Amino acid sequence: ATFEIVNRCSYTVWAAASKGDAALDAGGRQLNSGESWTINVEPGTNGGKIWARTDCYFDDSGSGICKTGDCGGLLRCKRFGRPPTTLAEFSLNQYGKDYIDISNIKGFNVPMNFSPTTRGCRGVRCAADIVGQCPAKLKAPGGGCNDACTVFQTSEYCCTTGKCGPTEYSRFFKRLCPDAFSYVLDKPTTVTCPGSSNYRVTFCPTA
Repeated sequence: ATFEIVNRCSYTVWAAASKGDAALDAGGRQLNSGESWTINVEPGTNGGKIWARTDCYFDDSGSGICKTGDCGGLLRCKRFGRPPTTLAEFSLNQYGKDYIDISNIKGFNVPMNFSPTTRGCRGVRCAADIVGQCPAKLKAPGGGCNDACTVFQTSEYCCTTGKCGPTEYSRFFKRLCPDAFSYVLDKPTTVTCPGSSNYRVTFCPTA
Protein backbone atom coordinates (compact mmCIF):
# COMPACT_ATOMS: atom_id res chain seq x y z
CA ALA A 1 0.00 0.00 0.00
CA THR A 2 1.14 3.60 -0.52
CA PHE A 3 0.66 6.44 2.00
CA GLU A 4 1.12 10.09 1.07
CA ILE A 5 2.02 12.15 4.14
CA VAL A 6 1.31 15.86 3.64
CA ASN A 7 2.35 18.66 6.03
CA ARG A 8 -0.20 21.46 5.71
CA CYS A 9 0.94 23.11 8.97
CA SER A 10 2.66 26.47 8.79
CA TYR A 11 5.54 24.93 10.78
CA THR A 12 8.02 22.16 10.07
CA VAL A 13 7.07 18.67 11.17
CA TRP A 14 9.20 15.54 11.36
CA ALA A 15 6.94 12.69 10.21
CA ALA A 16 7.42 9.19 11.62
CA ALA A 17 6.12 5.79 10.57
CA SER A 18 6.68 2.61 12.58
CA LYS A 19 5.06 -0.70 13.46
CA GLY A 20 6.58 -0.77 16.95
CA ASP A 21 9.50 -3.12 16.42
CA ALA A 22 10.64 -1.78 13.05
CA ALA A 23 10.50 1.26 10.81
CA LEU A 24 7.97 1.51 8.00
CA ASP A 25 9.76 2.58 4.83
CA ALA A 26 12.53 5.04 5.82
CA GLY A 27 10.82 5.50 9.19
CA GLY A 28 11.02 9.29 9.39
CA ARG A 29 11.62 12.48 7.43
CA GLN A 30 11.60 16.25 7.77
CA LEU A 31 8.56 17.87 6.14
CA ASN A 32 8.57 21.60 5.65
CA SER A 33 5.27 23.43 5.27
CA GLY A 34 3.59 22.04 2.15
CA GLU A 35 5.93 19.08 1.56
CA SER A 36 4.64 15.59 0.75
CA TRP A 37 6.35 12.31 1.48
CA THR A 38 5.09 9.13 -0.13
CA ILE A 39 5.98 5.82 1.54
CA ASN A 40 5.27 2.17 0.72
CA VAL A 41 3.88 0.00 3.52
CA GLU A 42 4.03 -3.75 3.11
CA PRO A 43 0.69 -5.55 2.70
CA GLY A 44 -0.35 -7.40 5.83
CA THR A 45 1.26 -4.83 8.15
CA ASN A 46 -0.40 -5.07 11.54
CA GLY A 47 -0.22 -2.23 14.06
CA GLY A 48 1.30 0.49 11.90
CA LYS A 49 1.29 4.05 13.19
CA ILE A 50 2.05 7.41 11.61
CA TRP A 51 2.59 10.58 13.64
CA ALA A 52 4.19 14.01 13.64
CA ARG A 53 7.08 15.24 15.78
CA THR A 54 7.62 18.92 16.61
CA ASP A 55 10.67 21.07 17.42
CA CYS A 56 13.32 18.53 16.49
CA TYR A 57 17.07 18.92 16.17
CA PHE A 58 19.17 16.23 14.50
CA ASP A 59 22.78 16.04 13.37
CA ASP A 60 24.50 14.41 10.45
CA SER A 61 24.21 10.93 12.01
CA GLY A 62 20.43 11.47 12.47
CA SER A 63 20.46 11.58 16.28
CA GLY A 64 18.94 14.43 18.25
CA ILE A 65 15.69 15.12 20.08
CA CYS A 66 12.10 16.24 19.48
CA LYS A 67 9.82 17.96 21.96
CA THR A 68 6.84 15.78 21.03
CA GLY A 69 6.85 12.28 19.59
CA ASP A 70 10.57 11.53 20.03
CA CYS A 71 11.40 7.92 19.11
CA GLY A 72 14.57 7.38 21.10
CA GLY A 73 16.33 10.38 19.56
CA LEU A 74 16.41 8.97 16.01
CA LEU A 75 15.31 10.70 12.82
CA ARG A 76 14.29 7.31 11.36
CA CYS A 77 11.98 5.81 13.96
CA LYS A 78 12.27 2.10 14.70
CA ARG A 79 9.70 2.18 17.49
CA PHE A 80 6.92 4.40 18.74
CA GLY A 81 7.16 8.00 19.86
CA ARG A 82 6.96 9.62 23.26
CA PRO A 83 3.54 11.18 24.04
CA PRO A 84 1.86 13.53 23.36
CA THR A 85 1.29 12.23 19.81
CA THR A 86 -1.86 12.29 17.72
CA LEU A 87 -1.84 8.83 16.14
CA ALA A 88 -2.89 7.55 12.74
CA GLU A 89 -3.24 3.79 13.23
CA PHE A 90 -3.76 1.05 10.67
CA SER A 91 -3.77 -2.70 10.11
CA LEU A 92 -3.63 -3.76 6.46
CA ASN A 93 -5.00 -6.87 4.70
CA GLN A 94 -6.62 -8.45 7.76
CA TYR A 95 -8.86 -11.13 6.20
CA GLY A 96 -9.44 -9.02 3.09
CA LYS A 97 -10.01 -5.70 4.90
CA ASP A 98 -8.00 -2.66 6.02
CA TYR A 99 -8.70 -0.97 9.39
CA ILE A 100 -7.84 2.67 10.12
CA ASP A 101 -8.38 5.08 12.98
CA ILE A 102 -7.08 8.19 14.67
CA SER A 103 -6.26 7.89 18.36
CA ASN A 104 -5.90 10.41 21.21
CA ILE A 105 -5.03 7.62 23.68
CA LYS A 106 -1.42 8.83 23.67
CA GLY A 107 -2.40 12.51 23.71
CA PHE A 108 -2.54 15.15 21.00
CA ASN A 109 0.15 17.26 19.42
CA VAL A 110 -0.75 18.03 15.79
CA PRO A 111 -4.20 18.08 14.09
CA MET A 112 -4.61 15.36 11.51
CA ASN A 113 -6.79 14.04 8.66
CA PHE A 114 -6.53 10.34 7.77
CA SER A 115 -8.30 9.47 4.48
CA PRO A 116 -8.17 6.84 1.73
CA THR A 117 -7.12 7.87 -1.77
CA THR A 118 -8.99 4.91 -3.28
CA ARG A 119 -12.73 4.19 -3.05
CA GLY A 120 -14.96 2.33 -0.63
CA CYS A 121 -14.75 4.04 2.79
CA ARG A 122 -14.73 7.41 4.54
CA GLY A 123 -11.85 9.13 6.31
CA VAL A 124 -11.52 10.36 9.88
CA ARG A 125 -10.32 13.68 11.21
CA CYS A 126 -9.24 15.29 14.47
CA ALA A 127 -8.66 18.99 13.70
CA ALA A 128 -9.87 20.80 16.82
CA ASP A 129 -7.61 23.08 18.86
CA ILE A 130 -6.96 20.52 21.58
CA VAL A 131 -3.63 22.08 22.59
CA GLY A 132 -5.20 25.50 23.10
CA GLN A 133 -8.10 24.10 25.12
CA CYS A 134 -6.00 21.53 26.99
CA PRO A 135 -6.79 21.15 30.72
CA ALA A 136 -4.07 22.64 32.88
CA LYS A 137 -2.95 19.30 34.37
CA LEU A 138 -2.53 17.74 30.91
CA LYS A 139 -0.55 20.51 29.16
CA ALA A 140 2.83 19.23 28.12
CA PRO A 141 5.53 21.91 28.56
CA GLY A 142 7.11 20.99 25.22
CA GLY A 143 3.76 21.62 23.56
CA GLY A 144 0.80 19.35 23.00
CA CYS A 145 -1.77 17.84 25.33
CA ASN A 146 -1.00 14.64 27.26
CA ASP A 147 -3.43 11.81 27.88
CA ALA A 148 -4.44 11.10 31.48
CA CYS A 149 -2.63 7.73 31.52
CA THR A 150 0.72 9.31 30.61
CA VAL A 151 0.30 11.99 33.30
CA PHE A 152 -1.15 10.11 36.27
CA GLN A 153 -0.30 6.42 35.75
CA THR A 154 -3.41 4.94 37.41
CA SER A 155 -5.26 1.72 36.57
CA GLU A 156 -8.35 3.74 35.65
CA TYR A 157 -6.68 6.05 33.10
CA CYS A 158 -4.50 3.29 31.62
CA CYS A 159 -7.27 0.64 31.70
CA THR A 160 -4.68 -1.67 33.20
CA THR A 161 -7.14 -4.32 34.52
CA GLY A 162 -9.02 -4.38 31.18
CA LYS A 163 -11.96 -2.64 32.83
CA CYS A 164 -12.21 1.16 32.98
CA GLY A 165 -14.71 3.86 32.17
CA PRO A 166 -14.69 7.26 30.51
CA THR A 167 -13.10 9.96 32.63
CA GLU A 168 -13.34 13.72 32.84
CA TYR A 169 -10.04 13.82 30.93
CA SER A 170 -11.04 11.33 28.23
CA ARG A 171 -14.35 13.17 27.78
CA PHE A 172 -12.36 16.33 26.99
CA PHE A 173 -10.68 14.63 24.00
CA LYS A 174 -13.94 12.97 22.96
CA ARG A 175 -15.93 16.22 22.97
CA LEU A 176 -13.41 18.02 20.74
CA CYS A 177 -12.73 14.98 18.50
CA PRO A 178 -15.58 12.44 18.50
CA ASP A 179 -13.99 10.45 15.62
CA ALA A 180 -10.82 9.56 17.57
CA PHE A 181 -10.31 7.06 20.38
CA SER A 182 -10.29 8.95 23.68
CA TYR A 183 -9.46 6.01 26.01
CA VAL A 184 -8.64 2.34 25.63
CA LEU A 185 -12.23 0.96 25.83
CA ASP A 186 -13.77 3.84 23.90
CA LYS A 187 -16.53 2.74 21.58
CA PRO A 188 -14.52 2.00 18.42
CA THR A 189 -14.23 4.71 15.78
CA THR A 190 -12.40 2.30 13.45
CA VAL A 191 -13.17 2.57 9.73
CA THR A 192 -13.29 -0.55 7.54
CA CYS A 193 -11.78 -0.11 4.07
CA PRO A 194 -11.27 -2.59 1.21
CA GLY A 195 -8.03 -4.52 1.47
CA SER A 196 -4.99 -2.93 -0.22
CA SER A 197 -6.42 0.60 -0.15
CA ASN A 198 -4.15 3.65 -0.37
CA TYR A 199 -4.16 6.61 1.99
CA ARG A 200 -3.19 10.19 2.71
CA VAL A 201 -2.31 11.52 6.17
CA THR A 202 -2.57 15.33 6.28
CA PHE A 203 -1.15 17.29 9.20
CA CYS A 204 -3.10 20.51 9.96
CA PRO A 205 -5.90 19.64 7.48
CA THR A 206 -7.88 22.86 7.93
CA ALA A 207 -5.34 25.46 9.13
